Amino acid sequence: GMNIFEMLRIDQGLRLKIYKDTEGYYTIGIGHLLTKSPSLNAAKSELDKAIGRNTNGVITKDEAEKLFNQDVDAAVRGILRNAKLKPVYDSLDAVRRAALINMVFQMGETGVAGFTNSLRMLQQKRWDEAAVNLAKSRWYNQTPNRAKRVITTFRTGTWDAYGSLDYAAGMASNYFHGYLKLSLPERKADGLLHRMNVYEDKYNVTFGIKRLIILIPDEMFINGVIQSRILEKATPLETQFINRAGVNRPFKHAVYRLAEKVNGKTYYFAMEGATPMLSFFEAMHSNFSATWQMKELKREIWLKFYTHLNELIKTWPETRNLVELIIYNSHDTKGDLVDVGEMLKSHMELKT
Amino acid sequence: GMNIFEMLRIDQGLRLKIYKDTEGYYTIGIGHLLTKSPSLNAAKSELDKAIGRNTNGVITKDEAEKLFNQDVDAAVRGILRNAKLKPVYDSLDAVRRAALINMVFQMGETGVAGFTNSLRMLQQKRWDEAAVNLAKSRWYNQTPNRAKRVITTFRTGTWDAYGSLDYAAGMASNYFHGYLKLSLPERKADGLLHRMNVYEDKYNVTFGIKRLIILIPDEMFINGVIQSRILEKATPLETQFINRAGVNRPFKHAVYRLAEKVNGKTYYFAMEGATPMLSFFEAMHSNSATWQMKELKREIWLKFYTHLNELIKTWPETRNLVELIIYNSHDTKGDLVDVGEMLKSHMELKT
Ligand SMILES: Nc1nc2c(ncn2[C@@H]2O[C@@H]3COP(=O)(O)O[C@@H]4[C@H](O)[C@@H](COP(=O)(O)O[C@H]3[C@H]2O)O[C@H]4n2cnc3c(N)ncnc32)c(=O)[nH]1
Repeated sequence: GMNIFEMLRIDQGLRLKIYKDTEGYYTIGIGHLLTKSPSLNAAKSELDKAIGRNTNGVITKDEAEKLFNQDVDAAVRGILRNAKLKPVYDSLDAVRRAALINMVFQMGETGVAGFTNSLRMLQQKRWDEAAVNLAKSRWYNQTPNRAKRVITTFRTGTWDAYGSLDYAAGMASNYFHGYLKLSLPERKADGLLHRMNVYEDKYNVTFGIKRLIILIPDEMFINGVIQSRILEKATPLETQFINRAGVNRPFKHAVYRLAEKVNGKTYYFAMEGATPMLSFFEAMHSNFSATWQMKELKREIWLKFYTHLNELIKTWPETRNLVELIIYNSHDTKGDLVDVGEMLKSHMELKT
Repeated sequence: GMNIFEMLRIDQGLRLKIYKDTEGYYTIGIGHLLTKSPSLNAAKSELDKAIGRNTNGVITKDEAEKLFNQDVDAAVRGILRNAKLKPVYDSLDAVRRAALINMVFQMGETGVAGFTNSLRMLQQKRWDEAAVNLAKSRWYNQTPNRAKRVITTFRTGTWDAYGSLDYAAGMASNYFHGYLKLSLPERKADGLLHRMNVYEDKYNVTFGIKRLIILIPDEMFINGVIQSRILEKATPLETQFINRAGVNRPFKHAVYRLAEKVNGKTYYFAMEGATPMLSFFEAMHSNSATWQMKELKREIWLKFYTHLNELIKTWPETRNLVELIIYNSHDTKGDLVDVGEMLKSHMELKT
């Protein structure tokens, strides 16, 4: 997944070979200082003594990880001893503490202690106020890319600002950029709401909610189709064509309708299963044999996919009010398969 | 992102709460025996001694990974002290060493030493012979799934048996299972080759390559289109409809043709860019282009091509249906590369 190592590999960068930092000092891995000597062989001697073998200037990714956590433990020790930094650290969460270790590695302890007013707002949990003040910082001007991510990590307490670099978040990002953000927002005279308005006027029907509903069950659909006792498949929305990767690509959204009246109305729904999860389920079934180890990993990817997808949809105004994510267990507590048509009927009743 | 910890998390399993093994002994993490005492609080105190805090039976993934690396360090010390295992371990690279340590975690140090013939070919770096020899063992019979992944690690020296849940290899897996293998092979009387044969007969044209060409540039298409001075867009292939997660999904392929004849013939090509890389590039540009991210871009870009190419060749339904073209968007001079000249050169070679 995502942790402090992957975060600082983004902001600082990883080097499996010896390099020089901004002050010309020999360094390796993620900002692990070897020596202040201009001698390259003296830097190799310290590198060999730190790992236990004559690496001759090249180390493994695992060895670079075992150097980095030592520097994290050593940086925490100094943070706890520094009187200007320990009260902010003690009241911060681990994700925000990891963000607090981030600027420590970049500018040092004295530089982080310079932001006396921003640390005091983080200590008081005023996440929005210290986000605005770090934007005005000189550290923001020198590194505009890195300042935003540490700010958002302090403001949200999540790994959102570091994009999609693991398997789960990347499935949501490709889902988002390649389909949701691409085809649903109104662009030119076309878009999701436009297609639904043309659909409602053509068939004289009413959509229960004017959003694309995405089903994210923990298990793929039985027989690969949406199984329901009161929901039937209807004519899809008119296909919209969008140039994508050299193809005038057709994008189609399926439409289903309740076979039973709710409040005297037949409700339609533009909806679909979360097909990335289906492609993930299919890929996993071909490589692994459904052990308890895989079920935990599948559910872990399953949850992270929804959380990152829901975060991407909310942060972008073009898609904030266009998608409805429904994540659920395919079986109820009694063990029976959940009827998505019943879920939609109940949702329509709970507001009308 | 795959390593020995994530490998044993696949094969053996990670439990963050104190549990009891097959012999009724309290265990934590990935098979870390805590104590043989029936006292649960004795297991909690022993776990507190190993972690360094009042866990009371529950630990985090980082603590369990740190505890697992200690168990690996102890297993390596035992392997180096074993005269039967030390020579092969010294000769093996880091990845193949993890496959050896995987077996020690499963059957113990004395069990791995019995593979005398098997350890010899590994020491002499005969990977294919060692992979065949290991498949004959009883260890392959009791636990076949775990053995095949360890044997492939000995055979290839990579993490290809386990790394399907990494970003690049995972996006290639979704790209392969959810699109390439889904819609290109021939189902009933439909598929890519059928659409291309219908296309050649309707328009009386000839495809230069009887495959779907997937362009993998290191940079997004300019204005989202394929730029070329000798390629031009033609009528696309007829759209194929496949039911997919409740949607009658359309699968359409664009067709391009060479603007100039190659020995009197105009050659057509079904081709498109790699949509997982386009989304990845779009996401990288939103979250700027420092050297840290430029190396990470090329890293995922390279790993996506290699794992997608492996999946295409592994399955016979797709082995001769896809043509992957990975290339730098600019030459050394800095000029933009015309993808059509690459295809014209491909055509001029055997025609
Ligand atoms: N109802 C509806 N949903 C659509 C349509 N097009 C896409 N979706 C969704 O967007 C996701 C991203 O697809 P992508 O084109 O950006 O790359 C995909 C994906 O990486 C991989 C597996 O697809 P899937 O798991 O179903 O995720 C896709 C889907 O959920 O293969 C790529 N892929 C799938 N189809 C194509 C295609 N025609 N051309 C190129 N790449 C494809 C839609 O039209 N309707």
